[PDB]
Amino acid sequence: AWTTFRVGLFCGIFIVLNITLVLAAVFKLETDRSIWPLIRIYRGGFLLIEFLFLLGINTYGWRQAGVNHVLIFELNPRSNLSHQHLFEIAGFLGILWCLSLLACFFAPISVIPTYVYPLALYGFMVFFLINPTKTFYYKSRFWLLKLLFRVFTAPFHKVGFADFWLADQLNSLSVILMDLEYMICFYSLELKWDESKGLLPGVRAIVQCIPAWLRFIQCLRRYRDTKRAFPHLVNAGKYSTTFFMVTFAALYSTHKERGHSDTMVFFYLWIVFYIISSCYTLIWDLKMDWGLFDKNAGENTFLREEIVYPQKAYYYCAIIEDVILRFAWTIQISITSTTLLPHSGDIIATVFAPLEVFRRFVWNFFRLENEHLNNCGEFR
Amino acid sequence: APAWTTFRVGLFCGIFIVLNITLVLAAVFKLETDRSIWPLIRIYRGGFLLIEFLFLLGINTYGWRQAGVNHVLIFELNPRSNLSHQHLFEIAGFLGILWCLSLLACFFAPISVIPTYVYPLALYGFMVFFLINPTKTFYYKSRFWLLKLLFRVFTAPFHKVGFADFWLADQLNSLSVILMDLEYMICFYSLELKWDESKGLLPGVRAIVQCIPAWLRFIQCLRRYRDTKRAFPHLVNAGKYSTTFFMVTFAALYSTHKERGHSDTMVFFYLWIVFYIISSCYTLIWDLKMDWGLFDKNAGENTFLREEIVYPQKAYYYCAIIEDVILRFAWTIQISITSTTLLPHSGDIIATVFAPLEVFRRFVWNFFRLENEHLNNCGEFR
Ligand SMILES: CCCCCCCCCCCCCCCCCC(=O)OC[C@H](COP(=O)([O-])OCC[N+](C)(C)C)OC(=O)CCCCCCCCCCCCCCCCC
Ligand SMILES: CCCCCCCCCCCCCCCCCC(=O)OC[C@H](COP(=O)([O-])OCC[N+](C)(C)C)OC(=O)CCCCCCCCCCCCCCCCC
Ligand SMILES: CCCCCCCCCCCCCCCCCC(=O)OC[C@H](COP(=O)([O-])OCC[N+](C)(C)C)OC(=O)CCCCCCCCCCCCCCCCC
Ligand SMILES: CCCCCCCCCCCCCCCCCC(=O)OC[C@H](COP(=O)([O-])OCC[N+](C)(C)C)OC(=O)CCCCCCCCCCCCCCCCC
Repeated sequence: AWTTFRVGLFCGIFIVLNITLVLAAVFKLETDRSIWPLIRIYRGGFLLIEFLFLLGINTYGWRQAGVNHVLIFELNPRSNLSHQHLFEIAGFLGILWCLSLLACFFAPISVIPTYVYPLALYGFMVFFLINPTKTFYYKSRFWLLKLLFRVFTAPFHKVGFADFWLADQLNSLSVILMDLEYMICFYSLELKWDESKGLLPGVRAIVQCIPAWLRFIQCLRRYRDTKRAFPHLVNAGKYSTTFFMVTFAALYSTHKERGHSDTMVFFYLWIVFYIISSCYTLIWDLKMDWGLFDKNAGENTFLREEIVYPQKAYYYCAIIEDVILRFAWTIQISITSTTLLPHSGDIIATVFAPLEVFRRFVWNFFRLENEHLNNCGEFR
Repeated sequence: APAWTTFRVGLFCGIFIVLNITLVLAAVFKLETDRSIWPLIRIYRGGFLLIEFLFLLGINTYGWRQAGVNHVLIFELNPRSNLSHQHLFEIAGFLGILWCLSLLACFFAPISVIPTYVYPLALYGFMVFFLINPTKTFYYKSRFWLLKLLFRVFTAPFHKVGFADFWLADQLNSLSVILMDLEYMICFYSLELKWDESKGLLPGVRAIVQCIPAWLRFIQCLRRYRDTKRAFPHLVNAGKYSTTFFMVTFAALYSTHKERGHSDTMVFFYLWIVFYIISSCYTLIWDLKMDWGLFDKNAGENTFLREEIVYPQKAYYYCAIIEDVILRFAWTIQISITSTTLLPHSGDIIATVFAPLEVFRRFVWNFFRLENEHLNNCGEFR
């Protein structure tokens, strides 16, 4: 009863803080002040909060549909997180995010420099996750930290379902890692450390391939430990396509900045590998992840035989939104990896990144359902 | 325990909290030293006190339900659809959200064409319309029951006195200040203001109006004595309530004889202060001995208490006793100050500070009155 009350409290403190944020942005902002670094820094936090909210909705749908998402994840049958707790955590982090944004927008609050407010938020999140005091969701935080350890260094780690799931979720949430690297550079060699104005009126390729690299080496490991080349080397190639696409984007940008003559051939390679990568991940999503387009569909054409969710319109809406937002994700991870689009730049990424988490939230239902009804991942 | 009701209660509580923080941070920053905000607090105090009373009554319902004091057979309520404390929290949060929105609109004046004197009127109109909403929605049963109870309270001599009307008439004593503010509104919209300006403010009969709760309490226990012929509790109860009449009349006469020179102000001051002492002592001893039932014989381990308590800690009872003794004098001094013109130097500060404290004192008193009506028939009902 108190958890539901806290969910309601946070959902509404966050609402009024959002209204205040909109009013301050349309009123308090001093016209030309180069807001872009601020929104780029806070985009990671906003994406994390949205991902937590969408994952709460995911747990809600999983519980209603009758799936054993506490068994596939190998979670304990008791003392796991329901949708209420995820909503509460999301609301608390959103409250902190809004308070930090309002403090940044309101300089006359104190004489303390504004640029400390972002870290005080993000560091808090780390301090929230690094909580050895066994106070707040200690089992959940311990499980998450163990998963992060077994994911971020996972050549020498047998891959269970949770490892693969978080590794896949990293690709769609990689905007946070990109923004982290950008803010590290911004604090290193952009701001002056003297003026109290945080607005300030090829590594990128590696960092963006990092989630792809983790899932690549995790599927290579799965093949090594299983000997089934088809279900795993295919995914290895799927993320190799991401490697090639990011590499060709970087080469194209470098050669265009240098005025290199042969940059058009690099553009052609980039576009062909973009088509290849997008189609590859899309066909894997539809055919293997969700398990749709099964030849034994019958009356459930374009879907599979066994359907758990009530309405079939959800599946078709998801198919269309997937075939659109997967192209969106590929174009976004190609643009933000380099200086591909100087004009749009952060605008298209800021529009698409929130949608990549939505696409992954939608994909979570069907991946969990496909793995539940028939053990698609071979995790047994 | 419905999840959606608790979510809405938390939502309204959070909105109310953030709006109160914004009000505190705005009245300090977005106000002007040339303004006179007193006719604004003197208007919104009724709504704020009503919202606080609803919140405290939700807490009281929580306490009664978790303590075993079934306020469904000793409150004349149907034991099939009873307003839970969560619903009281929800209503209080909704009214508080409306209160904060109207207050913020008055502070900022978002619309230029709308002058800053309709927002309090809009808030109070919305509250009364919610109370008198003809259609069957938004706790229609509870609102109809409350309307009928208010009807039979304000016409107490013509109705048999049950417990519900007795209790509502008791609660009106500490809500009497609200009516006083209403009277001020009646003057403020008829004597002050220019009906076209948009600002706070440019740089009696209410003495009789701080009697209607006391009047209804005095007429009750006399309508009861008419049918029961039990003078022992009822006549002294009526005398206790008439101490209020004497105190208010003498405060008014002292104010009238002090505002102009008549050479007998000291006599009125002496008689008013002795009436103050006797009324405060009368009410205090009635609450401690008759209403709460404390200081009863066979105390045993529970010294100064009854032989059978309900609440887990006797520390609660002792704090209640001390709180009543140090707030029943504040209640009387607030009655003296508001009903007349005693201290123009401070004036409204004392009333606006003591009124929420008096509502809190009622909140405490409700815990033990129903307890002593369940472990007894205190009030002589059954
Ligand atoms: C290196 C840079 C950062 C990279 C990582 C960024 C954070 C990624 C974390 C997101 C995923 C968390 C939820 C996934 C699993 C939940 C699914 C589920 O149902 O599982 C139930 C689990 C727990 O289930 P449980 O509670 O029933 O436990 C199971 C029982 N045992 C343990 C006994 C088996 O849910 C969780 O683990 C969620 C709780 C944590 C949610 C996030 C809180 C902290 C948020 C801040 C993270 C750090 C931000 C850093 C930003 C930058 C800083 C510089
Ligand atoms: C009047 C509403 C007008 C439309 C508003 C639209 C606003 C935008 C869309 C919001 C959609 C909300 C969907 C929530 C999930 C469905 C509700 C649900 O689970 O109810 C059951 C639960 C109750 O659980 P329950 O007990 O019903 O559990 C189900 C079990 N059975 C079926 C057996 C009863 O409702 C709740 O009280 C919890 C969820 C309510 C919504 C919580 C929102 C929290 C937000 C915190 C901040 C988020 C920050 C990031 C947000 C994104 C960026 C802005
Ligand atoms: C950290 C606390 C102190 C700082 C915050 C101050 C908050 C206000 C002062 C304390 C409130 C008293 C305790 C909470 C209310 C009692 C109910 C409770 O705890 O029961 C547990 C209940 C659940 O109890 P339950 O019915 O499940 O019973 C538990 C026992 N079983 C399950 C076995 C039957 O939790 C809630 O859902 C509480 C929700 C309400 C919380 C209070 C805030 C409401 C605000 C509404 C607006 C008020 C407007 C007026 C403003 C103030 C006056 C000017
Ligand atoms: C001049 C204005 C005078 C105003 C005087 C004060 C008015 C407000 C009174 C509040 C107390 C009422 C609740 C008592 C509840 C105690 C018993 C209990 O717990 O039972 C639950 C009770 C009974 O609810 P129930 O649902 O159990 O109903 C009983 C069931 N039946 C009917 C089948 C028998 O709950 C209520 O009575 C709640 C009523 C709804 C909340 C109303 C809030 C106030 C609305 C505005 C008031 C007017 C504002 C001023 C207008 C001025 C205009 C100029």
